[PDB]
Amino acid sequence: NLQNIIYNPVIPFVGTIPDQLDPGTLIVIRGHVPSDADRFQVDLQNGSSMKPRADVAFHFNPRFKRAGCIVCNTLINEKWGREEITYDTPFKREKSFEIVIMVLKDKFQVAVNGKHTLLYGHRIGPEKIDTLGIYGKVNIHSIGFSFS
Ligand SMILES: OC[C@H]1O[C@@H](O[C@H]2[C@H](O)[C@@H](O)[C@H](O)O[C@@H]2CO)[C@H](O)[C@@H](O)[C@H]1O
Repeated sequence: NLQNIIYNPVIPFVGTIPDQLDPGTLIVIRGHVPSDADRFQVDLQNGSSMKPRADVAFHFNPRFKRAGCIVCNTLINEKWGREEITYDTPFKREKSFEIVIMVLKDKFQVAVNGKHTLLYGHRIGPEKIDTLGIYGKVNIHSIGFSFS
């Protein structure tokens, strides 16, 4: 029902993904936003190079300034594509969360706490994702996977 569970990873976290992100796969991330968070991001990456920065197939970036939002994008050759902004964000400072990223054939479907949050169409074949990055101001209790 969940495997390869990592507990209380230090952030910034970079970790190799166990198996392939095929349709049906779930990535489950449970955590808590620190009272002073400005933003954090979950990146599904092709590799872990820092300079040059590895490509990010799916950058999921809750931001907490202003009214707060979530920005989703794809980084290729150190350049960002078209941003998809979601203004209805379930993330709050000092509040805990469960993020479920479901890999569908055509898109990612993201729900927080069991409620649908956003969709993001595949720009890179998800089969090429091999690394999970979590950066910014966030406390992660656990990361887990349920493949296929
Ligand atoms: O697109 C993801 C990418 O955004 C960068 O910041 C953008 C910002 O999202 C945009 O709304 C503002 O108007 O311009 C900035 C120019 O890049 C981030 O710096 C980056 O971390 C990613 O989150």
